[PDB]
Amino acid sequence: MRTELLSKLYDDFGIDQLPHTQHGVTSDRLGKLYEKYILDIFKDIESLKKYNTNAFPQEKDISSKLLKALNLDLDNIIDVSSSDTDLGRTIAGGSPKTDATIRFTFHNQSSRLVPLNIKHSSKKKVSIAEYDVETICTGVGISDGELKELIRKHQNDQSAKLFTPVQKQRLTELLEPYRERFIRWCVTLRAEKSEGNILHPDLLIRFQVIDREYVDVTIKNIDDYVSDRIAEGSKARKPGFGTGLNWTYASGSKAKKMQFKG
DNA sequence: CCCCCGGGG
DNA sequence: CCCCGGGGG
Ligand code: NA
Repeated sequence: MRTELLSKLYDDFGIDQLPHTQHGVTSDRLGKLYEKYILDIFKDIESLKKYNTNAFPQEKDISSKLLKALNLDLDNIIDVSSSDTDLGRTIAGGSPKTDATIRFTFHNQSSRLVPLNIKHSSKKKVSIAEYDVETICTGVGISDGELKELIRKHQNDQSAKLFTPVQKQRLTELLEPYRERFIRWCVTLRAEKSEGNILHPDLLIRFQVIDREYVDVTIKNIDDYVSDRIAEGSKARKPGFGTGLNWTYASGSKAKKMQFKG
């Protein structure tokens, strides 16, 4: 529903003035728009108290899902602020995956910083990142060997179409011990758990947007996202070689490079 | 040219 | 899963 707030944002971003054939600009605009949607809902304590009410059913659903993923009670929040994240630096694996942050201040003056990764998509799965095999292995803790080479084969072929049924089962088998680290590193750039560190997102916010309009939102903390992917990857088909991520290729550069959707 | 944000069938 | 595109820096 184009609520009062969303109606305002769609107007500020000139969405309705964009020809329908301008898909590229539309996607880019919608992306920035939905990041801003979160920033405004959590702009200040006044906004948060306002939106977490039955007077704004949609923003209440969004704000409640965010607090729920953090196991935080609205009544314990004394102050809130938010902002776009632009550090202008890179770390092991590239630019940090943090799109924005929300800081909550509690009664005893303590606070919690919540780095966020925000995306919009018409699908359940969307590109989360692209990396070279060596970068992944370095971040996940995989050394030279059969595992690294099978991953490299996937990168070079740009799919698993040339793997023999055996090789596919073999990759899945060797990756099993690294499943969690692989997933966590792919979406946060850190293999081990992180919390409140601006360089690594703590929550993954996914807005489902179809035909330019809001449909729903899903907000998961990293632990839950990993559990979900692990469960998905454990099924008979062993999606993503057990990782639950969809392995494919990045078309952006000359070099063979991997892309992961999740 | 590379990287990030996306999608079709 | 496999095959790909728009656009900014
Ligand atoms: Na941002």
